Amino acid sequence: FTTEIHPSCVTRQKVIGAGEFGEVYKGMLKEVPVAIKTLKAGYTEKQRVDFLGEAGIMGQFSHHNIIRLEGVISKYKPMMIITEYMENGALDKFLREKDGEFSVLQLVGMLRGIAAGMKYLANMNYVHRDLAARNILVNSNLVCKVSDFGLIPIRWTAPEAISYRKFTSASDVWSFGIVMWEVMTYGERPYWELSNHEVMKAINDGFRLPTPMDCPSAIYQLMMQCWQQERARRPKFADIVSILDKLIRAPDSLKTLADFDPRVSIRLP
Ligand SMILES: Cc1cn(-c2cc(NC(=O)c3ccc(C)c(Nc4nc(-c5cccnc5)nc5c4cnn5C)c3)cc(C(F)(F)F)c2)cn1
Repeated sequence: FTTEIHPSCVTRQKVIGAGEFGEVYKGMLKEVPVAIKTLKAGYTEKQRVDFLGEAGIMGQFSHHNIIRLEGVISKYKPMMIITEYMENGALDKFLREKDGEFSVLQLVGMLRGIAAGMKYLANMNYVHRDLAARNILVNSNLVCKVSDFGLIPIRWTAPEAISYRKFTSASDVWSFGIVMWEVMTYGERPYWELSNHEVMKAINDGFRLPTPMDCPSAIYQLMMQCWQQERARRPKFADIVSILDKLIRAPDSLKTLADFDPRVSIRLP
């Protein structure tokens, strides 16, 4: 059902991270570069179910803005999940290393792509639960692909998911709003140094993240509506994609900027 790759076609080269019960590698597939997640000897029944379940769901997704599965090794050990390789890595680190290097139109384009991937997931009845810039990969065309590397992300999570574990595509919309703020700030840490409890207290008291610098008014308005306490009031991903698409296609719309609240005053004559 899911494309099975023979192990002789896979060459693991470099460790790039860790999995639930295995490592993640960069490698080559027979040669196309790939990323490879392994499940190592001793894995439990639950871990096998979760691993092959992940491969199965990934193999069903076919969208420009969702990481693409090349295939799986399930008939030999170690088992492996093999995806396309994204040369620019994770979005959060990418933007922190490229501060100021992109145009507003490029940044908004990345958000449209993320939103289109999320619309697809939500429509497929897949709730992500961990949407954050650390879980988005960037290719050499600046295309953002929603992914999930595994883990608690209080600062990205909607109030109802924190409070009573209600994870839905509307809590993913909240998280998307946070991602919008991450992108427009080049990977600033949401809420800066506030502790997790201080973040939750602030949200419940009605505070929201302030405008990024150089942020189109329309983009700030959209992120703010993703952060409505009442789940039913938030936009759906279809609404988000539509808005972002219309802003990009009429790019003068992005020239009107929201006011940035200075945290520091410098007086010169
Ligand atoms: C039932 C269910 C469904 N899912 C679920 C799981 C996934 N899984 C992944 O995204 C995934 C899995 C394996 C690999 C090999 C990769 N590829 C990469 N991984 C890493 C990497 C780095 C450090 C640590 N870990 C990984 N770096 C990479 C690549 C490619 N380039 N680079 C630089 C991604 C995705 C979604 C989705 F699409 F919905 F978001 C859902 C969970 N449970």
